Amino acid sequence: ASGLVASNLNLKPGESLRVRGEVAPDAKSFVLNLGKDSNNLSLHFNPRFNAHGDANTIVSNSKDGGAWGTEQREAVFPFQPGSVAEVSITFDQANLTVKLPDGYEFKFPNRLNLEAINYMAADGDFKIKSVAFD
Amino acid sequence: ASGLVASNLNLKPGESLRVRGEVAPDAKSFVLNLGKDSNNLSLHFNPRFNAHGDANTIVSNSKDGGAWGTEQREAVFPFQPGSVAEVSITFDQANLTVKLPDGYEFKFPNRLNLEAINYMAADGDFKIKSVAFD
Ligand SMILES: OC[C@H]1O[C@@H](O[C@H]2[C@H](O)[C@@H](O)[C@H](O)O[C@@H]2CO)[C@H](O)[C@@H](O)[C@H]1O
Repeated sequence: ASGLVASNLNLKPGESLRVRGEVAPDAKSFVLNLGKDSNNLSLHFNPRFNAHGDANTIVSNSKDGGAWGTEQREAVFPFQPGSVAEVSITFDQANLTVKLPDGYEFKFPNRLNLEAINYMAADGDFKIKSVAFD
Repeated sequence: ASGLVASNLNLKPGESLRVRGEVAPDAKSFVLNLGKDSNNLSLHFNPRFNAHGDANTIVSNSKDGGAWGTEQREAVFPFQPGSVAEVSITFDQANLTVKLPDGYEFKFPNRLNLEAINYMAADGDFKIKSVAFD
């Protein structure tokens, strides 16, 4: 990926990942990917400030064998350009749980039926400051 | 080895990398590698409890183009199996500065003179719990 890439994570069901970073000042959006590898993603977390027709909307999706799944969009957008963003993601067998900066939480189905998350990657618009595992 | 592996870290001169991890309860030693890739390590940080003929000794080395350099041993050992340990690493063109769990810090020559440190890898005896950039 463009930003920080972490592998061999072996994040098991019930375990979580907390990521804090800085969103590019001139970023139309940023990405945090979680999955098995670059082509198999359980969660493509993509807050869009202004991209692909989306204005301030969180878009989430899966990627199987390189093929994008069906997108999911949220009703809140607790992110501000050129600022710090902290998200926590919990992996579980049925669903991944995402907790946002405003306290809002949502779930995304574990479509790939992964037994663990071994891959994480941020793009060029999200500069990671810290990553923690509980 | 089998621990967490990170790439595209983009650690720049003067920037601090804080790594906190769990030292395996049965560990005879553990490793934290930092550099460009598996064949080019600015720092092979290897605390040894009882391994390779050494006892409770911190051994550091570099690896350039695959070749191991001259090992450096520290005069203190603030580590123990089955416990959490945090180390901080910073660097300039001349040396890398490594700060240990108790506040003790030493310098290791920057033998590879990399523009930035982009790779990190822990072995099976050091379970990384957190990585932070300052
Ligand atoms: O699904 C994530 C994926 O979206 C791509 O953009 C989509 C867009 O979201 C959708 O509204 C449109 O119909 O198709 C586009 C092409 O897939 C992004 O380009 C890609 O980066 C991902 O973010």
